[PDB]
Amino acid sequence: MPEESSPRRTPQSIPYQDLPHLVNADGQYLFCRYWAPTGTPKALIFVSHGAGEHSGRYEELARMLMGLDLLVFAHDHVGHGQSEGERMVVSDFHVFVRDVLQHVDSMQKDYPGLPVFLLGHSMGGAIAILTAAERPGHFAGMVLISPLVLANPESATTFKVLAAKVLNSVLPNLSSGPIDSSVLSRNKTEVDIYNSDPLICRAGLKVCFGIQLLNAVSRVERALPKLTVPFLLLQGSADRLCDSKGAYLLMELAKSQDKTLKIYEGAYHVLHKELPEVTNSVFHEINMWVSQRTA
Ligand SMILES: O=C1COc2ccc(C(=O)N3CCC(c4c[nH]c5ccc(Cl)cc45)CC3)cc2N1
Repeated sequence: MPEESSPRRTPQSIPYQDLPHLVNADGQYLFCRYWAPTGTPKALIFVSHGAGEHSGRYEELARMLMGLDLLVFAHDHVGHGQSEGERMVVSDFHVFVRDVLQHVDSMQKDYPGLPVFLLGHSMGGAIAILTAAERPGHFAGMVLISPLVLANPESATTFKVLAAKVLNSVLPNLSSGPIDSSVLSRNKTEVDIYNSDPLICRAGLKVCFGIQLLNAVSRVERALPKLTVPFLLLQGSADRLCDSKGAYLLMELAKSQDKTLKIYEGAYHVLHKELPEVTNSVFHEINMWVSQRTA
């Protein structure tokens, strides 16, 4: 008699049967999270995390949105957090977009007729832009927290050179240095939390993955005249990871009739984990923006 193989486990050895999950088109398990209100939801909202991090970092944002009677949902992108895949490897950046769309489609089956929003930070914001550009008119709105539109010009220059070197010869292990955690936030407690989280990949950026981030930037640029979705864009003026010039470019080039930019003067990259005055404002502004578009 043949026997069923041992239960499939996360990279942290937890059986997927014990966790909310979804199997993507490549047969990879994605770890999922849900925050549903007690009443009928007014809308759905997908939360899209950034490079090297995971969905558990959105707990407070998600609880605030759930408090507005939205059903919030997320997954860890392939190669991140509790989802499968070699760490911070992706065959093509579109895999992330495809997988968001599968999860959105699956949720809309369970909750039909509801509007759906996207919320993305950093690389997750590039994923949100490309997801909304692929399906014009499908999403009710998008919240972008320091989305990856333009990288830091120096990091882009250094990676375009490494991409050229790696694309010319066979160097599968070539990597750049790790992200300088001090530039994430002026809030030192949040920098220390980032450095203490075992689900965050703090290894050097692999050149293969950097090439996919360069692809995301190029694809976002081409997508902007196709972007019509309403959006709120939040950006720190002293962001060394996603250049503020990209936020101004998005405001100028997107076709969206409903587009708003808020600049946080002196703030670093992770606006939802910045100094309290900034973080409280970010949560309040997202609350107001979504409340106005779900009422
Ligand atoms: O809360 C947190 C924790 O720490 C993060 C690290 C990276 C990011 C993120 O998604 N990034 C996008 C990629 C960017 C980057 C670093 N080197 C590059 C070379 C080329 C290109 Cl196109 C982009 C890059 C860093 C920020 C989010 C966060 N947010």
